[PDB]
Amino acid sequence: RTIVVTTILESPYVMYKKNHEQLEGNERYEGYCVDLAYEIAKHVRIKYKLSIVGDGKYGARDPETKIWNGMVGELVYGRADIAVAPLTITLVREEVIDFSKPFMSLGISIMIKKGTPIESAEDLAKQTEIAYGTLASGSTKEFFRRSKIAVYEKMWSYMKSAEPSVFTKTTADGVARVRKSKGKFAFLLESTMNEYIEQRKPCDTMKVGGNLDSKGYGVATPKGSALGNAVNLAVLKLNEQGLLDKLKNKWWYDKGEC
Amino acid sequence: RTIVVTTILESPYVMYKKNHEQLEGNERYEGYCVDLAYEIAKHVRIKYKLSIVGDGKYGARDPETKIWNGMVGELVYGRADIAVAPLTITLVREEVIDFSKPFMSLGISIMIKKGTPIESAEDLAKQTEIAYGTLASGSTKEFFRRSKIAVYEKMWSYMKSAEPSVFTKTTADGVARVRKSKGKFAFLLESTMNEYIEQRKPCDTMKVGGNLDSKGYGVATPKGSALGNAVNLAVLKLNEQGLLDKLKNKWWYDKGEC
Ligand SMILES: N[C@@H](Cn1oc(=O)[nH]c1=O)C(=O)O
Ligand SMILES: N[C@@H](Cn1oc(=O)[nH]c1=O)C(=O)O
Ligand SMILES: [Zn+2]
Ligand SMILES: [Zn+2]
Repeated sequence: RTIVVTTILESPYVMYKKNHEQLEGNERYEGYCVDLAYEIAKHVRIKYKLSIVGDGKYGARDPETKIWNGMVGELVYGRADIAVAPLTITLVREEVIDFSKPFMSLGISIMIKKGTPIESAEDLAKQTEIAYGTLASGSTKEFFRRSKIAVYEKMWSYMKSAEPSVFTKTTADGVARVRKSKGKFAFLLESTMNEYIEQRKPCDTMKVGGNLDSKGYGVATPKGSALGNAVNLAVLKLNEQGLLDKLKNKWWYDKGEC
Repeated sequence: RTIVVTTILESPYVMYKKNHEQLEGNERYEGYCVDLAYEIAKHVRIKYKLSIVGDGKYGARDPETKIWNGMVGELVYGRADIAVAPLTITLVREEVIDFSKPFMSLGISIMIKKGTPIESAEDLAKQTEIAYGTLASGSTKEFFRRSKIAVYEKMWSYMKSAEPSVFTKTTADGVARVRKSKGKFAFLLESTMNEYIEQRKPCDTMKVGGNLDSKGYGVATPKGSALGNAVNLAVLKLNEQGLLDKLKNKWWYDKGEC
């Protein structure tokens, strides 16, 4: 009766509340996806427990082992009933899980330390002074790996062979690396995360240039799950009511710091 | 064996080629959705015939008669197998037809004649000198009708009661009305159409302010159609390959005039 909602600690989607160590269950967490899960469960009429994905990954398939990890794996192997997270709708995932229509639109983007002389991916690719990387095990990395577009192929060739690694285990690690690198590291990550960090102290980063692609996050459910239809209608309803907009403003901009 | 693809004459999605009167079948037409249909049919492996929707409507349900019109109706009553058009994914449509993940992201937007002293929906709502309207029978009208947000309720109250009508039968009619009204008419329409017209002679219109919402166009198929899954994967593939981007540039910007 209580459905398991897998998610991921990623600001400002899911974050520990100030005094989380004193709290239990869903009360431990707050953020955009916490509010979204709440609103969805209200419309779908279900009780639910939030579960931070053990491996802290979004979801990729190991090419030799064929096993899916991350939140995707939790749905594929039946350990979670739904994923409410900034989980990018991609072809390879759509082949193994279902997704609602997007609750958020976004694109890959470039984060720089303010003052870094970079305005575009083309700028990054043609030089080697400033290092650059992506999150490991996610859709941004796969974008570069899979691209057949010259600029992105070049970037991927550089990143894949870079030493030390330019692939971070979390978004937060990549941001920290941008902040501490005195302008010699730039981070490729989704515009949503980039825009959020731009609004937080110490206000030393910025998104530059246009997004590299155009895509969406969806609420995910096991292939053929009978929760799928209701979750999809719920997302559409929440969008048309203006609630998704309200939540984005709430967690990104209303308390912006920059 | 030959599937019927319903669509709509809407620039630059589907347009008559220069010498269409001399041509037959699919060759009569060109545009973004013509190219998209082609690419999709290639991936799904089907032969197809484009069919301009007889009533020239997107799709709404008559509240008394309960009948769906437009492209939606063509799918609901089994007269078309697929819709490849700028057809907005909405809750009420999702209840009766299926949609692919979005092939284009967009939002409601304001078109003005250059120089019109309007920058936002708030600007429109608080005054009566400049008239404003939407397409009849589409998702933009429904947005206003359905909103519970003060500014939009006010706008809807004004539009619903305005005399003469501010509701146009086509996008093209609303644009023409903006162009001929010396700044005394503004048109509410999707950002995609607005951005296209901004790039066409006589370059006398512009999009102003932010979009009012955030949504998408999907390729549509009858509820439970066995074409649905392949069409959805096809759209995702075309997006991830950069083809959708390439087509948007092709039909909007590559030959921009302004
Ligand atoms: N939403 C992404 C995870 N990730 O977040 C970023 O900012 N880049 C990236 O790959 C996914 O679902 O894989
Ligand atoms: N895509 C819209 C049709 N329409 O185009 C606009 O620009 N506004 C509007 O309502 C629909 O599917 O109803
Ligand atoms: Zn803590
Ligand atoms: Zn003609």
